[PDB]
Amino acid sequence: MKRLTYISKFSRPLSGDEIEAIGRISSQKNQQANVTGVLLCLDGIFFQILEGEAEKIDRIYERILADERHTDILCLKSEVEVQERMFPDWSMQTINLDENTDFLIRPIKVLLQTLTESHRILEKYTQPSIFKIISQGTNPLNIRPKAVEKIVFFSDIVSFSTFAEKLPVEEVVSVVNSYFSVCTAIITRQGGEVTKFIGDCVMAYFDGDCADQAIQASLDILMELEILRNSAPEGSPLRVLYSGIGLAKGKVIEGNIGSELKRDYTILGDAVNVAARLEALTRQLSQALVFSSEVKNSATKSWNFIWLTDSELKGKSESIDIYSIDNEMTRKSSGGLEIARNIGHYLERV
Amino acid sequence: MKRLTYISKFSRPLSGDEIEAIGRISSQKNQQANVTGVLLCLDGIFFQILEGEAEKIDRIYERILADERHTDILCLKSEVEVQERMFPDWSMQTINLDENTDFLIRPIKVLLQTLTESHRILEKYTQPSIFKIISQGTNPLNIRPKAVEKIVFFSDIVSFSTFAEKLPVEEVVSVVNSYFSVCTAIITRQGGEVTKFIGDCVMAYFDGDCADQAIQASLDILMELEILRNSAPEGSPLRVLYSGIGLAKGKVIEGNIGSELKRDYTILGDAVNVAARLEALTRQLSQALVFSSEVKNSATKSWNFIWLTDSELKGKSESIDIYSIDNEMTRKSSGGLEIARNIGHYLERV
Ligand SMILES: Cc1cc2nc3c(=O)[nH]c(=O)nc-3n(C[C@H](O)[C@H](O)[C@H](O)COP(=O)(O)O)c2cc1C
Ligand SMILES: Cc1cc2nc3c(=O)[nH]c(=O)nc-3n(C[C@H](O)[C@H](O)[C@H](O)COP(=O)(O)O)c2cc1C
Repeated sequence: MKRLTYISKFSRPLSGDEIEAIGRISSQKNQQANVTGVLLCLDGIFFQILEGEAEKIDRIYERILADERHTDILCLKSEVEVQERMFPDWSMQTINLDENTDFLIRPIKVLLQTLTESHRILEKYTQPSIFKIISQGTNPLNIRPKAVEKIVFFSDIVSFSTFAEKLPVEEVVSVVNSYFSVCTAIITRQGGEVTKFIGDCVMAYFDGDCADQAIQASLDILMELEILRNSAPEGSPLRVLYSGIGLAKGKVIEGNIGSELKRDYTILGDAVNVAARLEALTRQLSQALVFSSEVKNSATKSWNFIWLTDSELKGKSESIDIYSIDNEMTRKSSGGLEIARNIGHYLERV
Repeated sequence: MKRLTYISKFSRPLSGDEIEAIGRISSQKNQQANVTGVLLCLDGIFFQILEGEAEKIDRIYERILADERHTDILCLKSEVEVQERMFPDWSMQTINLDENTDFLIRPIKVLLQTLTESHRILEKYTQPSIFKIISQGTNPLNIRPKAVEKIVFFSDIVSFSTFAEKLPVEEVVSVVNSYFSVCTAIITRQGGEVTKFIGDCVMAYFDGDCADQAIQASLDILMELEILRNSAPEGSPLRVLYSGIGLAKGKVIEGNIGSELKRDYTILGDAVNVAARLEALTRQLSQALVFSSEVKNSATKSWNFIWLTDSELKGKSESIDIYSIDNEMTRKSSGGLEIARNIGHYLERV
């Protein structure tokens, strides 16, 4: 059997009518599916444990995930090898702690709420991969390191130092966070993982057989930033927000890396350095998107590849053939590298 | 008034004798201090809320922090402007959920435990600064960005690519994590903050008037790594673990930086780039510790400074005078840069 524990937030205030309507329908449908567990609600927060056959649990959770009556749904625990139920006589008992006034309940209710609020804070500072791993039924702390082929993605804001020199601190942070949000949304949708931000740089990766998705993600980012630039208000710093992007491919180490008290689930390897070094060359090469021949050859779609140069850095003493893709979007984005050389006056005036 | 909520783990199994001994003494001392609240215990976990006058709360918490009967003590919430108690008739009521069997308690007990276990996982992936901010009574999500003078620290492992080429993946990760742990312990003790790991690199910062502590932290790291190298088993990769370090000083932006779902409380600015670029020069300059004249002049202690070079990168088109400190430890660590040029055979044989 499978047992799923999640928490969620009310999308909007819910009356007593609606709360017991949820319990009513949930209990009837879980009875049919031989699913048991408990649904708790407290100050506009839901907690639910559900247990039963994995296929039935997944289909129920799928409906729960689509229910517009709550949001911020976060699976805290997925157990996929359960052989004894924890709540057998209870298709879906519902408990409302708001209407509860019992003696020892008052301190436990406060603790539940404070734990949940603290957990919601830490979620905002936690890599998305950690919650994905948890939702697959794995404790991330017990993942052992492995060598894995990845496509590594590195991007940054062109002429970012001009933004920091010219704009108030709150506007600098607004620009960087807008950029990070654009990149993160598209990378994640294309099946990649944003693993680190450093300064105004994004580091991300894709499965090693997903060069096509990494390339498409990169082109979509350039496309989204074009929409952002040309839709921004007159005088907005967003009108001169341009990105450089570099991709590389290689065997890296994936796992928990860090100090005793603080680690990241992330990657380590030469392809990280290569992606960052390629991304740095975007200005010299006058191309917003650059990538290695290994990425080029790994792709299976008929992209309009253009050879740029044979270049070296390192280290390992081997030259690297560097490519881009030639289309209207990359030409426009590459012209943006030139525009961004002289945005100081424009930014001085926001 | 102040109200403090924390969680902790039993250091070792505790009997019923010891649990109520804690409640007994806690209630008597809190009665004296006019402190109220509740202490809960569940499967070897403590939860406590304490409220009263700030000075009395801090002294009680100080004793609690030193009590060897629990560990992993983590403050989840500090409220410093409380004007109404939450548990007035209760100097220190103790509730034991293990011995509890009530009806609606069983699901809430399970939820408490699952929330706590999940919270303990996220703690391991959370920057230390976030818990410090929380313990000072501030929600980190509501900190606005500010310009601040910092000393920025950047360090990495010399010839790290050789480690990755020669060692099994689990040993590579063991080495990097050992290094990260050494740096993080010393930086934190010296009043700095480790804010980011990237590859085998540590990025950290200190208050802008703390160049002396940043320099001392750097020298202590070199000292600790010497002890690590010369105490490691025969053939251990740790015997050839060397670091480079660079320090810079400048006005940076500090705040919440990232995407909508994932941010870091960290810094952004030119001094981050300068520290990393200086750290990269350690090999060319044959010096394990390098820093800018701005760091040198900001220090007030009579360090044995040595001028190394007048160098440029960027960007901003200004040359930077680069210094180190000349003592036995830096000379030994700098000779290690040379040794690390040719550790491939040594590492091939572990
Ligand atoms: C907090 C919450 C918990 C829910 N729990 C369950 C559940 O345990 N089982 C279930 O079948 N539906 C549950 N639902 C409702 C589903 O989202 C959905 O409304 C219903 O199952 C779909 O019924 P349908 O087959 O007509 O589409 C829950 C909804 C909410 C808001
Ligand atoms: C889980 C736990 C909770 C505690 N809570 C309190 C408390 O609320 N108030 C208190 O005075 N001591 C509390 N203590 C005990 C203190 O750590 C310490 O033993 C005692 O207060 C010191 O007494 P002293 O003045 O003789 O040094 C707690 C201990 C543990 C393990």
